[PDB]
Amino acid sequence: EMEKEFEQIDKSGSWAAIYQDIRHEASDFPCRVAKLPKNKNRNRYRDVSPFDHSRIKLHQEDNDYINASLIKMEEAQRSYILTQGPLPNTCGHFWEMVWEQKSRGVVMLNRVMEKGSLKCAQYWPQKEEKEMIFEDTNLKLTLISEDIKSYYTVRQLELENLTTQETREILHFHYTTWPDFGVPESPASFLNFLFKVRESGSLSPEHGPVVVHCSAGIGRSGTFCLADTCLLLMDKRKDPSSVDIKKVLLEMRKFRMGLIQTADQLRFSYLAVIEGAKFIMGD
Ligand SMILES: [Mg+2]
Repeated sequence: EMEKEFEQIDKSGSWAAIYQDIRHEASDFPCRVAKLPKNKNRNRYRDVSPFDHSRIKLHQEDNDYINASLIKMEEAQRSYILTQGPLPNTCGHFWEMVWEQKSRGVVMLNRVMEKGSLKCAQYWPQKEEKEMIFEDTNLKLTLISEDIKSYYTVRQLELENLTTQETREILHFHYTTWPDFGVPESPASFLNFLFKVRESGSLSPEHGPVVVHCSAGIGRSGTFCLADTCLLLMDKRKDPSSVDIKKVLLEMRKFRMGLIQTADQLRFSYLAVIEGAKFIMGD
């Protein structure tokens, strides 16, 4: 069981040590498309790049590049797209990816401004009557409704392909209370948010993969996917304590580098999975 594993690491304060073994053992694959000079302004951070083998391609002839990775968890029957927070010049590419991949939900785990700097472009409309048009990709985005809660906001958006005049409804799930420094003190509001995403149908296989992002698309975003997949595998398996968080995380790191950025985030992920196990074992 991992509940016991948690107490050992915490008793000996050896989280930084666990985290380093994960770093040394993580996969490394080429990211040649990301490092081409023509793509330098499509990357928010120089050291965070999608692997070539799992990167999402835009259906543009000119330049198909977006900093986004497909994470495929075969046993759990879950797929996720992890991406960076859009930049002023990639908002249109972001929504084009959502359209092309048939995603139903976008999960945002950061605020537009944190620590006094901009972490993400404001890529969705703030008022019903002021829609946004992305001229480069021929997409129109309208805010339909907005439900603000204490720890998160859910928005219904309408995405219209101006070329085909088709429209889809997209749900935007915005976790607004992640602290500027460190990790939340309790996983309760995080787990509540995760179960609301689940309940919406956005993670379900009838739809394209959910789009998940924070600023770099690896830290908070990694925590979200790791917790979801681990909890799903506990539902599925004959022996729920056969789920090894560390193994699951290394499998996900084959698809995008750097998932889980700090030892603090690793500890938090254990905590969320352990607490979430209470509700998945029928309570
Ligand atoms: Mg108003």
